[PDB]
Amino acid sequence: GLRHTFVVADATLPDCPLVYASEGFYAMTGYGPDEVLGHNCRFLQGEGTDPKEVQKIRDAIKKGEACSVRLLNYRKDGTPFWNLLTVTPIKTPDGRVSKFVGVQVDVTS
Ligand SMILES: Cc1cc2nc3c(=O)[nH]c(=O)nc-3n(C[C@H](O)[C@H](O)[C@H](O)COP(=O)(O)O)c2cc1C
Repeated sequence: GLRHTFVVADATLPDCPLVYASEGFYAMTGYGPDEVLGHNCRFLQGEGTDPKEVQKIRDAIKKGEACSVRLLNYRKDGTPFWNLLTVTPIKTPDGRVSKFVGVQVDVTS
């Protein structure tokens, strides 16, 4: 299988904080749950992250749509990796967005 990590963000809170992350997410990024849970995942961004790709995710989240972007991200120790990020909205039967799920793939290669 393709190596990847997975997270769940709560779309019922205004800033889409993370409520769950797979073990690989913590291992890959170097952050622990104490530093991650309850926070928006944007802490992974840094100097070289392309604001235009970030904008795409921001837009997809506001519209409740899925989106896939390639983003420069940084580990806790400050080292970079290329992240192919797919975000999927999870909707309740009334059509409202409850959760976003994110799949990260380290495509640094
Ligand atoms: C489920 C989910 C997973 C996300 N995963 C990442 C990620 O791995 N790396 C990243 O830079 N941003 C990720 N984001 C994007 C940020 O959390 C945030 O939505 C993005 O930076 C746009 O918002 P902002 O303009 O307010 O920062 C994720 C967002 C969601 C909802």
